Order: sequence, then C-alpha cells, then structure tokens
Amino acid sequence: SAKDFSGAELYTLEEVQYGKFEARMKMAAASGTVSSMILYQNGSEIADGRPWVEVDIEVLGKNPGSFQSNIITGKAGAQKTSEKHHAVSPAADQAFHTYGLEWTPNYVRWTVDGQEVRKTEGGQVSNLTGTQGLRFNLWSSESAAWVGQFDESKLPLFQFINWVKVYKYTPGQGEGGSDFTLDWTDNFDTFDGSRWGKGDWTFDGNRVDLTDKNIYSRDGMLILALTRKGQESFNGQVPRD
Ligand SMILES: [Ca+2]
Ligand SMILES: [Ca+2]
Ligand SMILES: [Ca+2]
Repeated sequence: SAKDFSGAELYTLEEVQYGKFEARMKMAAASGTVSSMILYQNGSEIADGRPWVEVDIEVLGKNPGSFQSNIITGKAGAQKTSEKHHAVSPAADQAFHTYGLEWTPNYVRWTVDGQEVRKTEGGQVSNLTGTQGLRFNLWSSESAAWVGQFDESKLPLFQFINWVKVYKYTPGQGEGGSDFTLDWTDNFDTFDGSRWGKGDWTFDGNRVDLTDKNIYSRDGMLILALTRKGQESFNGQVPRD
C-alpha cells in the first residue's frame, strides 16, 4: 500500500479461549526486524475503550540468539506490558526450534523445544479474557532502540514454518492427565484457506505493509517474507528441518 517495504502475517481465521499452541520454525533476523508467533484478540488495536489482549514471542533482529516474550493488556494508548528475554540456541535464524505458548485461566507459559523459559501468573493473566487467534508475522519496527537500525542490505528475509499444532484446554483430561488435548495440526503441505488468513494492513511504528504477496507455500513449509516493495518473491532453497 503506502509503505516502502512488504512483510507478512499468517493468522487463524478462528479465535479460541485458552489452549496450547506449538509452531516449528526457523525465524528471520537482521537489524531492524521483528519475526514472531503471537496470540492476539482481534480488534485489540481499536481505541474505543475495549481491552487489549495479546501474548507474544518476538525475535528482535539485532539479537537473533534470543526472543522477547510479552503479555499486552490494558488498552490501546495505555498498554500494560511485561517484556522479558530468553536465550535461544542455536540462534533463532540458524535452526528450527519448537516454540510453545500455553494460556489457561491460571497462567501463560512459554516453551522452547519443550523446555519452559517463562511462566507468568497474576494480574495480566487475569485480564486475558475472551478469545485469541494464533498469528505469525514478519515486519520491521521503526524503534531502533528496540530492534536495531534497519539494515536494508540484508533483504529479503524469510521465516519458515514447518508445522503448527493447536491443543484445546481440557483441564485434567489430556494425556497422562495433562490439561491439553491436540485439536488440529497443519503440516503446511499447502496454504489452507479454510483455516488461515493472510494479512493485508499495517500499523504505526511498522515500516512495512503486511501483504498476501509475501506468504509462500513450498516443500512442506509456509514461508513469510520481508522484502523491499516491488521485490516480493521467494526463489531460494527451503531449509531442511
Ligand atoms: Ca536503514
Ligand atoms: Ca511441514
Ligand atoms: Ca488478506
């Protein structure tokens, strides 16, 4: 649209209340970029007084060896946040890792390759009311302090998603008596339009227009691309997981 760069956002058409969410991915990273997996209550961004409900995993480009976790509550223009950082090894853009988010009435948990890196309870959790959809996005932030100055010479960049698993919150009824039960898996052999949407919008602080042109399906993976406007393409080699 009106911006000079093109990014991408894969989002579930449906939203859910609570659950466990896993995504097998190799993230993108260069100074200035944001490569993510998030839970998001659609409409949170509307400043009409309604609450903001969001849980994040965001690889900040200048620091590929870690990701920032966050929970955003409060409301548009007055967000309450809780940014923390977690080391990832090998670096997020150097290997596939399984990223997990668990959201229940009592806590939000973040896992990497099955290991807990963060568990939050309390106020913000009590305010993650309603439903959230699962999304993945690749963009560039104008806050250099947050992600580093944007190095356009590193473009194009790609985030690869091998598969996604979504589990329903079934307290005390999952396997081994756990609290989750697998609901569905998407192996990304194709782009399933009955399950996912491709974003076509932008927001303040984002120097890219999220576009459906930058979501590709190849060799069993879903690819999100960050490119200069007018150079939207993927010709490279899809990595092996
Ligand atoms: Ca620059
Ligand atoms: Ca796959
Ligand atoms: Ca769209």
